[PDB]
Amino acid sequence: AVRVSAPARLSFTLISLDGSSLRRNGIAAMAVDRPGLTAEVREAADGIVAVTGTAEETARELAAALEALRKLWDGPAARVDVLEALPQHSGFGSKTSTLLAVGHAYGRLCGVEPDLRELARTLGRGRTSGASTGLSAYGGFLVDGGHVNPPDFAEAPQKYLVAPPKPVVRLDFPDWPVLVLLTHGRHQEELEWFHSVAPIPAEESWRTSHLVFMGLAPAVLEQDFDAFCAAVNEITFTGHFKQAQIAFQGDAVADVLEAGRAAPSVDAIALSVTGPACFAFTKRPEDAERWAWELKNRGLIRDFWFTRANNQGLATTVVS
Amino acid sequence: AVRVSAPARLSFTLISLDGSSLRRNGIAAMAVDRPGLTAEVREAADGIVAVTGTAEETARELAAALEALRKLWDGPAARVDVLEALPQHSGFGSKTSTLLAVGHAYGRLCGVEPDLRELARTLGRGRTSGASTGLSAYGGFLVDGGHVNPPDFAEAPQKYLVAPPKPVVRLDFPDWPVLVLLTHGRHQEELEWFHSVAPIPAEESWRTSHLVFMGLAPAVLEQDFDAFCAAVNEITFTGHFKQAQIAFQGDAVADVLEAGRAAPSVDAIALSVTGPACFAFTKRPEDAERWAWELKNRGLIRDFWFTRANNQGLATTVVS
Ligand SMILES: O=P(O)(O)OC[C@H]1O[C@H](OP(=O)(O)OP(=O)(O)O)[C@H](O)[C@@H]1O
Ligand SMILES: O=P(O)(O)OC[C@H]1O[C@H](OP(=O)(O)OP(=O)(O)O)[C@H](O)[C@@H]1O
Ligand SMILES: [Cl-]
Ligand SMILES: [Cl-]
Ligand code: NA
Ligand code: NA
Repeated sequence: AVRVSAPARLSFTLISLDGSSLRRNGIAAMAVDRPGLTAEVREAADGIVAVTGTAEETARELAAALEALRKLWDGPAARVDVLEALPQHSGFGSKTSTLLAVGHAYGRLCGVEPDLRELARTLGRGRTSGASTGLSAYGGFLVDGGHVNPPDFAEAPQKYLVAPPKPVVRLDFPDWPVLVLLTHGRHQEELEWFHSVAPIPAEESWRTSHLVFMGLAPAVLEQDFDAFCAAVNEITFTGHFKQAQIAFQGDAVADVLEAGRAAPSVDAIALSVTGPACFAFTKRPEDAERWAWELKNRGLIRDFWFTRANNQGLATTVVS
Repeated sequence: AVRVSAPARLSFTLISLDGSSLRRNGIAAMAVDRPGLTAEVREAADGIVAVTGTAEETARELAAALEALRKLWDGPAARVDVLEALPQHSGFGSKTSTLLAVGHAYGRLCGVEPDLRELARTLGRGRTSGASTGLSAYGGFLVDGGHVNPPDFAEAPQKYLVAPPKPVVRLDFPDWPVLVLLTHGRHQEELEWFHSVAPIPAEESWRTSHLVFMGLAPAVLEQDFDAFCAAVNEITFTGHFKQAQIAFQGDAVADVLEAGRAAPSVDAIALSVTGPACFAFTKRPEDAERWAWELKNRGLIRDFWFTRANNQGLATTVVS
């Protein structure tokens, strides 16, 4: 049995979504320990693939992947037990991350030492984002540079959409705690919404790159907490595309974001994609704990925990 | 004797120079083999420091640095022979690069294995740019994230100005040739000019970050030659601050840039800082050679050569 552990992906924002930029997409993101993945891959005695833990959507994709990889690497039929599943469609990058974790695990069970980028590609993942792919096996803080726009992009709708973008920035995240918040956000509809908001104005695409590459990244690099928070907040309460994500989601997340900005125990707060997960940074975590406990009791958030960044990516060890 | 070789620094552009951005400065740059530095540091028998090769400006700073480092590391008086000096104030980053090269060399002569960032700082270098500091001992292609703007930046003139910025992006440069061009550019006056052009509009600061981080860098990362050139050109013929550098310099460089854009054997061209050095990229270097030879004969450029990127930084070896 191979026992794989992997961090969740928290996303800051999408970058280039205008009708005239050289490239499209591009994502700033970081990895954290909780919520985490823990799965155990081993030989199925009867010779039939199996998947335990996790919801039906990923459960089938897990099986399809393991069926695929079986004949790819000529390995055995494998049972995987997801002991700790990453919350699905909650803004944690669960599908990409689990698939790569289990995939890498099934590889180690065989002989192979797979490349996660080509594995992601094999399994149909990372056709918009390199975030979760990058964050497996590097962890930390990264920004991928998206995809090159073809000559006939002046028209767009290619923003909606194989080749998973490599990280153009990749840094260790400082030893700062991260407060995770489960809001009452929900998870067609958005396909329609996406076309109503995008393509965004060029100025904003540019500005987002500015806040990501000349705000977030240098501050992470230099371990400047104040500078880091100033950039996280400016993205959250000001990022054109982020605002659209927030506004669409509604009061359920907006109230929590606003409360964090108000709260003096919270130095910055963010939404991860659209999914209910928000996250926050604080130099007074003891005060923040009490604030989030207060929020959870009142029923404005479902849950909260502190975690820390993962600067490794996934990790495997052989057990029995 | 320690024999040190170091690459030149070619600069693409300065990034954030507006009155309201989170950070200021920020520089995209690459390292090349020619023009290069080659120096040899050894013990001065008579016990008096000495500097041969190079112009009077760096010659004294070389000595001051070696005097400084002598009592810092309690080492011997050292003679340095600059066998191949980097052209001074020509847009090659000669001062920073030589100082760090010779400094690192004098260190190896002693016992120490110096950090180039703290060495740069010790020698008063890299108070605007991390370009040449970064490019010593990493080489390749990098972008530094500048400096954090203080609360009282709304007013500016802090854009003119110790802590040398670390590289937020650092990548191997692909195996593409680089055509270097010595134009008839010249090298107070610009101190005045700088205040007339800066601070630049915010939109442009943002846009420059966009072309650097979502243009240059991903293309370098993915080794996409067409994408790379599209971004280099957009910076050169469109970069607000770059245009100001070009326009100020005048016909001497402008004519060469325009000729490269016209020339079908040149896929992209750039100015390095303001200094006479321009550089260009081509997928038909054989045709480009003939174009530059033609230019040099007519007297529109002083000289030209092809070189390639350095992906190491400086290098030392012990000789006698
Ligand atoms: O390949 P990744 O970097 O993970 O991201 C790809 C997509 O998945 C994300 O959803 P979410 O964060 O909810 O993850 P999940 O849908 O897989 O649960 C988000 O909607 C991205 O567009
Ligand atoms: O510390 P660096 O990254 O080298 O760059 C610092 C400064 O030096 C450069 O001049 P130039 O490229 O002409 O080099 P030189 O003046 O040292 O010759 C340029 O004017 C930069 O503002
Ligand atoms: Cl804690
Ligand atoms: Cl060549
Ligand atoms: Na707050
Ligand atoms: Na051309």
